[PDB]
Amino acid sequence: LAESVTEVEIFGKATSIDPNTYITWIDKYQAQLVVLSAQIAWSENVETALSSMGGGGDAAPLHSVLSNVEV
Repeated sequence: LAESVTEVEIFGKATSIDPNTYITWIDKYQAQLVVLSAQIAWSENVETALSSMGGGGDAAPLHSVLSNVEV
């Protein structure tokens, strides 16, 4: 889990994910592990976006998280 989250944190904080590296990462770790890593990365990204959105809707990175999820 530690190694997989270390990889998916790199994956999430990027755009236009390369299919080859994503497929290799999926193959590397178990299904339970890959799902848990995805959930952990999403939770941390949403938490840091909310923390950075303390002032309000100004400079909202939640749209960036949604775009990452869409990609």
